Parts: sequence; C-alpha cells; structure tokens
Amino acid sequence: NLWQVLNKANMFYRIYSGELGEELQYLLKSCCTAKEDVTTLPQIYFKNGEGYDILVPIG
RNA sequence: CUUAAAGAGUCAACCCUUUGCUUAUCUUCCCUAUUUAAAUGUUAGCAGCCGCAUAGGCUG
Repeated sequence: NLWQVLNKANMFYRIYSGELGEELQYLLKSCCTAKEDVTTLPQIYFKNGEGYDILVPIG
C-alpha cells in the first residue's frame, strides 16, 4: 500500500523536499492536514508558571 | 487535580516408560610436657541431766 512505499528509502522526505516534483509536494501536503478531536483522550494539567495548560497527550 | 476520568479473563487437563558405575590402590616416617605448692576460712555446732516444755539452766 502507500504506507510501505512512502516509508522506505526516505521517500516521504524526498516528496517533502520536492526531488520528485513541486506538484507532488502539493499532493503530499493536500493529505498532510491537522484534524482535531479531544474525545476519548487524556486531558491533564501542566503548570506553565502561575497557571496551568490542559495538555492532551497524543503519541 | 497525576496519557486525569473507566473497565470480571475466565474455563479445561494422565508426562510417560525402560534402565549393571563398575574396576585396582603401602599414608609413613620423627619425638623429653616439664618444676613448684599449708587448703585455710574457729571447720564444729556435740554426748547426759535438771526439769511439763521441742521455755530456760547445768555438766565436760
């Protein structure tokens, strides 16, 4: 699948630095998005100096 | 307010059987245990006889 080919011989960094094309850089980055959901995830408090931040640790 | 917050692992059982660790052995020679000295500590608390005494006295 795409997971094997993008992960050997540093192929994801090769598409990321555009040795195989800038329009491919676009295709890669079109899939590289940040989708967010905080349900069923741990939510802890970390001290940031006179206050706390709710950190949601993702692996 | 801690990768916070939350959670039933349950069940079941035939390890079997078999067997030759035998064989032969020099332990061995050696040689100073020597010398003293208070048993003291009263070292015994007896035998009769005068008596109701297992109270108290006397006799040696």
